[PDB]
Amino acid sequence: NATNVKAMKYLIEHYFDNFKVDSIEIIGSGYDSVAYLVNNEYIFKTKFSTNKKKGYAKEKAIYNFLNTNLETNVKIPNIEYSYISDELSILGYKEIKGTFLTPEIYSTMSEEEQNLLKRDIASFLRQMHGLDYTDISECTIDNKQNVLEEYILLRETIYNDLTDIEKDYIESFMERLNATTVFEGKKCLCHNDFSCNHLLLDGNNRLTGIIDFGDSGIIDEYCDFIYLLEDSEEEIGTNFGEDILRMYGNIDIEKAKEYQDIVEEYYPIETIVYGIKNIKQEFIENGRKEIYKRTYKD
Ligand SMILES: Nc1nc2c(ncn2[C@@H]2O[C@H](COP(=O)(O)OP(=O)(O)NP(=O)(O)O)[C@@H](O)[C@H]2O)c(=O)[nH]1
Ligand SMILES: [Cl-]
Ligand SMILES: [Mg+2]
Ligand SMILES: [Mg+2]
Repeated sequence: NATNVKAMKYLIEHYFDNFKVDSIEIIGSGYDSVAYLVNNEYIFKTKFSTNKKKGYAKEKAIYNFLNTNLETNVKIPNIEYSYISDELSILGYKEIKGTFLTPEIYSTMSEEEQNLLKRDIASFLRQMHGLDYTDISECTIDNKQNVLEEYILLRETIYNDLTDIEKDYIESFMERLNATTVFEGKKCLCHNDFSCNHLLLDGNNRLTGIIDFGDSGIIDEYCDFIYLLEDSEEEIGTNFGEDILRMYGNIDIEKAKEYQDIVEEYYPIETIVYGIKNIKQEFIENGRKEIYKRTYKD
C-alpha cells in the first residue's frame, strides 16, 4: 500500500508547485483510476494512460460548465488543480463532506425523511436536465450509435469465436435495440452515472452533494434514472426510482423502465467490449460467463 501513495504524493507536489502533502490515503478505485484523500481536505482523482485519451479533460470541462450555470444548494466538485497529459491526468478539488447514501441508511429513515430525499433528488435532476447546454455541446453522447460501433468492433475481432449461446444473446439484444423507441426522446445534460454511491447526505439525511460527473454528457433524459430504477443490493430499489420519476414529472415512466432494462441487458456485452478495447482478457471472460448466468437464470 505504502508505495502508491508515495508516488502519487511525489506527482502532486511535482505538478502543483506550492502544494504540500501532509497526509494522503487511497479513498477509492476504479479499474483504471485511483482517488486519494489528501490533507483530510482534498480529493485527487488520478489516471494513467487509458483507452479514453481526453477523459479527465471532459470531466473538468463539465465541472467548469456546471459551476458557472447551476443554481442549487447541492454541492459538486469544484476543480482547483488540474494536470492533463496523454499519459497522466490529475484532478483535485475540496472534498465534499457527508455520508454516502446506502440501502441500509435509507431503511432507517422515516417515511417523511425518505420523501424529502426523493424530492431533493428530483429537484436536482430537474435543474440539471433543464440547463441550456449550448456551451457544453461538444459533450454529446449517442448511446445507440455507440452500441452499433461496439458491435462492429466485436464482429471485427472475437465474434466468430464466441459460442452459439453467446452469439444468440448478442443478436437478440441487437434485435431489441433495433425495435425500441427509447432513444428517440428528449436529450439533455445528464450526470449519466447517477447511483447512490455518488450521492452524499448531510446530518439530517438530506441531499448535500453529488460527485463523479465523469461520464456526463448530452444524452437521453432516461439515463439519469437507470440506477434509481435498479433492483440490486447496491441500489435502493424500483419503488424509489418510480417515486422520484413521479416527483420529477413530465416523463414516461414505462419508457424509463424500458431504457433501464435495455441498458441492463447490454451490460455483459459492454463488459466484453471493455476487455477487447483495453486488452484485458479477464473482462472478456467475465462478460461471456455473465451471458450464461443470465441465460440459465430463466
Ligand atoms: N466524501 C467524499 N468522497 C468523495 C468525493 N469525491 C470522491 N470521493 C470518494 O472517492 C471515490 C472515487 O471518486 P469517483 O469520482 O467516483 O471516481 P471513480 O468512479 O473511482 N473514477 P472514474 O470517475 O475516473 O471512473 C468515491 O466513491 C468516494 O469514495 C467527495 O467530494 N467527497
Ligand atoms: Cl474469454
Ligand atoms: Mg465513481
Ligand atoms: Mg466516474
